[PDB]
Amino acid sequence: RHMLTYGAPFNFPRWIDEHAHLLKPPVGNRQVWQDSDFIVTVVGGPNHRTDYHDDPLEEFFYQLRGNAYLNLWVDGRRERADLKEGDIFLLPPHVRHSPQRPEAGSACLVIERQRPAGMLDGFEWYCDACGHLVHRVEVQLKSIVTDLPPLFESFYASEDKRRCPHCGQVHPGRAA
Amino acid sequence: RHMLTYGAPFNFPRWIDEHAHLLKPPVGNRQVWQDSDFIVTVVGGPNHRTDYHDDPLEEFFYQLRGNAYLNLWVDGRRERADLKEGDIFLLPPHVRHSPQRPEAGSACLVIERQRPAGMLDGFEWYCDACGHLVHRVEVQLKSIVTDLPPLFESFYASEDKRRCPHCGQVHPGRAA
Ligand SMILES: N=C1C(C(=O)O)=CC=CO[C@H]1O
Ligand SMILES: N=C1C(C(=O)O)=CC=CO[C@H]1O
Ligand SMILES: [Fe+2]
Ligand SMILES: [Fe+2]
Ligand SMILES: [Fe+3]
Ligand SMILES: [Fe+3]
Ligand SMILES: [O-]
Ligand SMILES: [O-]
Repeated sequence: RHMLTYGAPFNFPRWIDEHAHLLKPPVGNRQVWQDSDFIVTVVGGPNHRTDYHDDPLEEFFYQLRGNAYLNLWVDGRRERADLKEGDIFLLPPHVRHSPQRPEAGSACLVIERQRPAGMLDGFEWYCDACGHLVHRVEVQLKSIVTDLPPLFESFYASEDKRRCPHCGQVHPGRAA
Repeated sequence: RHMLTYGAPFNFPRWIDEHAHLLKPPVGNRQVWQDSDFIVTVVGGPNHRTDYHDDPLEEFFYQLRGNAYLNLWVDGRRERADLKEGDIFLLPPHVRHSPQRPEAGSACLVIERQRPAGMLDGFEWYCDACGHLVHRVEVQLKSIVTDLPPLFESFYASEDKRRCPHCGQVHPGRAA
């Protein structure tokens, strides 16, 4: 049997307007369709964050409204990829990325794939003093809204998780 | 090693403008990045076509400029999904769809996944008189620009492939 499981086409700019109040703290983002293989999200702002995501699959970005940027590790060095309003970008698997979204009213279309069982996501923090990895957690990712907060929260709550194994500096946690 | 395999972010509306001359007959569409798992295409117009695509994976559409529509089979009946300017839409696997793009200067972002070996695409034509399937070809799809034309062309060239097995009507081929 063949039906439109994810419903009919609809106007995207009006959808974003109607969901603006989720596109800001404390929720910040909203998945468009549920139970699909393509995970299609709109991400708003402001939001800053200190974690780097290690995604085993690609991520597509289209910065529809306002500006944002990705903090990256590429070739072993910190780098910044700007997502200016109107930019698209395709992130290869496993490139560590920390999205920074300073602007209220911004909106970024992000498209990712459901990860199959056994294909784990990583979330990493790095030492601001020496660049060493401080902590990494791997998760079988099923839902961004519900599987990521307890993970981030347990990092911020633990001086041990935040302690750099190389230089001893305790990572600040949330605001950095 | 981690590098930006698909390059830096770039402005999408300017990209579309610079490629407009491919976004019209006879080429009509243009893939954004090569060798990626996400196949990201912009599709222009005008183009009409008589084949229905049976994609084993989902397809995402965002009709950025102008209007288009999909002829579908849903629940056993012909249906039309309009892609009005600004619409997004997620097509479930295996829903038969025939994109119609009447407008010059239109532009639709379409995102699909590379199919793994063994996961075949289908291209089907149906009888305008009785609705029966006339012909189906399955392909291991590697490149839309190069694997689809010889397939369509061999249908248009064969009265036998075009002959409805139920009512005997010969399908018109290209213009229908
Ligand atoms: N890239 C993602 C972000 C973001 O702010 O860009 C938030 C939630 C969607 O998917 C992420 O991997
Ligand atoms: N949907 C597709 C189309 C289209 O015109 O919509 C053309 C080439 C890209 O991917 C197709 O499956
Ligand atoms: Fe350190
Ligand atoms: Fe027929
Ligand atoms: Fe990510
Ligand atoms: Fe298709
Ligand atoms: O991310
Ligand atoms: O298609």
